[PDB]
Amino acid sequence: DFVERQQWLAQPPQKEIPDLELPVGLVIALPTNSENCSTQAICVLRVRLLQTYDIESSQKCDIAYNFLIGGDGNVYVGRGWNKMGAHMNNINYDSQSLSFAYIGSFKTIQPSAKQLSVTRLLLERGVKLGKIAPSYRFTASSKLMPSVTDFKADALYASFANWTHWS
Ligand SMILES: *[C@@H]1O[C@H](CO)[C@@H](O)[C@H](O)[C@H]1NC(C)=O
Repeated sequence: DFVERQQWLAQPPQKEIPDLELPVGLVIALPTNSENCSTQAICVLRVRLLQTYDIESSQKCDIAYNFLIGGDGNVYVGRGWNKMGAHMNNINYDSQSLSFAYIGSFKTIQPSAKQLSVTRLLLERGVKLGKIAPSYRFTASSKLMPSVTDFKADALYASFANWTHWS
């Protein structure tokens, strides 16, 4: 199940956001670099903070990510399936991918069992809906942009290392 924008009380995007070419062959994991969360109520708060941060501080039109995965094993909708994320700050990457952002800092600490499980369910749901190509790669944002320090999670990316679609 998905906590939708209207369920976590998302601000509207400060401007219109371009649509994404579907289906997408690349799915990109990123750390949110905020505190993590165990329940839906605290996760709701986290997501609202990141939207506010992304708009006020980072100067994006909206929360950067397509989806956010909380430590409670829930999926929080940022821009969603059909809008273009701003995760890589690079039009070439962002126009050909989806971002799954993991609520937390994961240089050392691991994502929870639930964070990993729902990732699988989410990738599956995306293939069924025709948002993700069956031949997709799931990969690390630090691999795509090695000099960007905001993408280094490392303990997050190790958890996916031996998944089949992982690169
Ligand atoms: C969140 O991170 C803390 C470390 O600050 C850890 O002890 C805790 O178990 C984590 N909780 C979840 C659900 O990820």
